[PDB]
Amino acid sequence: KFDDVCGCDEARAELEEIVDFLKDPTKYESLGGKLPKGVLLTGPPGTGKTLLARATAGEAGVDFFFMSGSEFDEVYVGVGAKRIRDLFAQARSRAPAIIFIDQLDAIGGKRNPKDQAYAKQTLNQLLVELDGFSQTSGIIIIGATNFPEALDKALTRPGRFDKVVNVDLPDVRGRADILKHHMKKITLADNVDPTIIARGTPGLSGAELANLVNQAAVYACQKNAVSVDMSHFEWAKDKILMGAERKTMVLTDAARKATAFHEAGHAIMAKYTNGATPLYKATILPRGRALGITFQLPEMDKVDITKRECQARLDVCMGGKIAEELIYGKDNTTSGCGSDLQSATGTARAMVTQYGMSDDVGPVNLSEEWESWSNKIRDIADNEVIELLKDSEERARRLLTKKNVELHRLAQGLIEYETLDAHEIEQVCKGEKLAKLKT
Amino acid sequence: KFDDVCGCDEARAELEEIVDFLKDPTKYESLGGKLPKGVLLTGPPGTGKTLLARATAGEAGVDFFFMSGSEFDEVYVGVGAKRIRDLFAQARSRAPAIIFIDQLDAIGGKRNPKDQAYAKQTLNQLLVELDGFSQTSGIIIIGATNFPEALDKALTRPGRFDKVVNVDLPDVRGRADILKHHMKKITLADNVDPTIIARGTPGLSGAELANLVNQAAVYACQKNAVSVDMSHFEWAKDKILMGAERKTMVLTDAARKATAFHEAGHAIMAKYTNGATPLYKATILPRGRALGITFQLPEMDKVDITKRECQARLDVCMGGKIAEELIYGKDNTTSGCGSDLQSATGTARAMVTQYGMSDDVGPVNLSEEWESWSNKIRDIADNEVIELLKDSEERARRLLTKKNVELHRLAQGLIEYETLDAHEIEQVCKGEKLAKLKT
Ligand SMILES: Nc1ncnc2c1ncn2[C@@H]1O[C@H](COP(=O)(O)OP(=O)(O)O)[C@@H](O)[C@H]1O
Ligand SMILES: [Zn+2]
Repeated sequence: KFDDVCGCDEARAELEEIVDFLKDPTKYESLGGKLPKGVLLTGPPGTGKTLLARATAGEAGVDFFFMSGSEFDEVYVGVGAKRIRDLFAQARSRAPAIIFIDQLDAIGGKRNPKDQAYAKQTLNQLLVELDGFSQTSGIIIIGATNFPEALDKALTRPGRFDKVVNVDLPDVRGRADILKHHMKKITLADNVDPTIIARGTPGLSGAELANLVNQAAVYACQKNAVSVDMSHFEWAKDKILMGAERKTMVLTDAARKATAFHEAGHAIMAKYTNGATPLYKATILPRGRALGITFQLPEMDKVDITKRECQARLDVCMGGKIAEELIYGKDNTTSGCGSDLQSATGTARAMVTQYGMSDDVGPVNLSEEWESWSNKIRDIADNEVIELLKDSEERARRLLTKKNVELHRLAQGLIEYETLDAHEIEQVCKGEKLAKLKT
Repeated sequence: KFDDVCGCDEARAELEEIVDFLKDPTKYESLGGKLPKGVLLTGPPGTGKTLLARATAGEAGVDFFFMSGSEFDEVYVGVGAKRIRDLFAQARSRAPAIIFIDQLDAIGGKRNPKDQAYAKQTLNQLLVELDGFSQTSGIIIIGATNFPEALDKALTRPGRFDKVVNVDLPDVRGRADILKHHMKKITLADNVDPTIIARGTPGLSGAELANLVNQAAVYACQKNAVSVDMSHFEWAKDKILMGAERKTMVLTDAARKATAFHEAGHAIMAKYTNGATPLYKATILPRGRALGITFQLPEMDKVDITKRECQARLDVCMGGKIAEELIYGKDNTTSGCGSDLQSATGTARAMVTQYGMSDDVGPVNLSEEWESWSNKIRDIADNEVIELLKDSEERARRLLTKKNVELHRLAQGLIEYETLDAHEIEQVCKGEKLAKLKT
């Protein structure tokens, strides 16, 4: 039923109206209303699509005729047409039913005539027998593929598959309810907040959330612990998101204090800056890819970005370079800070070449045809991007020149404890002992 | 049947002439006439061109052979031409047949001589099939294209495509006929004036009218209504014009307020400016693919806007950003105003280059061949595009400083009601009650 699927409500709604056709056809038939023969399920791969068709067919009283397309590439065909007419003939025997077809690209496709001959024979067997039934009091074919490009053109004609619905990647409460639905099978520990890790994986599927819960339950289960707390879930989250953990790295103390001032710079002026996304777990662990990460947890839309949040994240992307300038002098800035620079540059161009956030260019969209404009407007636009980043590093220079005490406290706090929460960062910046085993 | 194509009386008269030629040759072949070897239908998408072809074919008793131009994959070298040789090869075995080629402008384009080997093998095979060495008898080719000016000189030669029937977009007395025809298929309508919906929807085509009617019938089915009344036609009409409504997930007083100020800006600019098209509705709901939308709609159908209308468009597309800066200050202008600047950019740039509405540039067309022109002229042109947009936002600011009370009124009532047609806005702007229910 519609309880088993989690998230994806904008597809579930049109599925309950088409199922409102499905359990009572004669009402929609008596007035002259018509609805398409078969609907098309698209979207990213593996977002709970077969569970939408099984959920519709399961909550209604109907039969669910499942068949895959890729299984027609297992053998030479000509017989696949015969099992298709077996399938639709059996569907006309059991008149309240729906017919789900998985990976429709393998039935269709645009191929060489040596195999487009009989592949076209099974294909237009499907095309003929999509026409060999009256729509009245009949059956609705549901077809699903994640590649709308690979589908055959003649199969997508009016008189055939018409209404196209999208099954996309879920939002924050969608991932919260998917994560809860997979939490309903393992042994949890305490107040395990699903919404603190629901946001935290921005734009990822549902099956990978099953990998998150599954690998986290494995990792708790080999430690011979009691249950699965928050540490296991954020452990497997920080494995699937970035990468594994290097327990074999032997590194000096100058490097540890250098990256300590880098992460302390990002953490401080990510913390004290007007408008930023609030602070979260900062570390200096080499988590696979990077060496020291600051985490940040927002919960709004990106449409609610503004000029204050854009200048806020431009000030977040200068704390490392300005921290390493103000501590170690000028001629000792490293190169990894330059990686942070590219994120800054991206945001800066969106403040000039898409929005109206620059009073010297004018209100325009310079982004969709950049090559069309001449050189003078690109000089004014690129110049405004340059003074935007210079003003960002000037504000970062002063707000880290007047917060030096928290920079050293949070710095050697990251040297001694090497993992801090925002509550714990607040305890470090006040000069307070924080009741935790050091490392 | 020719009755099924309601609207397009004169073009249908033209094809009726050909069917009359087929049904008794001797009346027309008595002075030396012959069948036109080719007829080319022109007109925008979905105006009923294949409908006419199936009218002649299915009405005159000859085999109809469909083939689409946007179906030729062009992944390999040989197929495409092989499809044409097979298609014509099978059509000659059914001598009085008809061959319909849809979207010629996808395969038959300009034969640029500097195309290496394989771009124009299909077009050459087509040319040799239409008017080649061995003659064809009793075959009629009907080619439906949207851009007659894009086809090449060789394919539109008198001898391959004899006539050029123009099926243009329907007018009000035509739309009344289409609506009458498709409403006729419904068995039940209580009291509905087709000229109401016909005068209400300028610019729509035959297909959008057909699914207007069908969506109204289905919508009457869902609500378990007894009939098909005018409110249903209004729901389906607003659906097709403004976009499919989406169930309101969530909102806050802040987001809802800011949005109400945005569409309040577009709506006030739409009303009080001069030259703008009339106003239809303002909405605070998430309709279609946008957060609220103020839809304008002309009373009469115009072929081309003058300078005052387009300057009116430039002034209307600044109400969002200017309203949000008057209310929420400069530093809070969101990034949802990107589409406004995209559209306004398009309008101004088509004003300067194509339409020839600027004096320091001159009476010259710079749109096509944009690469060839030098950098001097591009500098002047882009200078006047940007100057024109800056001036537009100047006017929108200076007007929305004069309409604070109307702005806050319409925004507040728009919060309270979530939807408003132009009359209700006219009442709300003067502080009057609307006689309906809050929220
Ligand atoms: N003159 C007309 N009379 C009746 N229906 C029309 C007319 N023109 C377009 N339509 C409608 O448009 C829809 C699409 O028809 P089609 O022939 O596929 O469009 P096109 O030939 O422009 O691609 C049909 O449902 C048809 O009812
Ligand atoms: Zn807008």
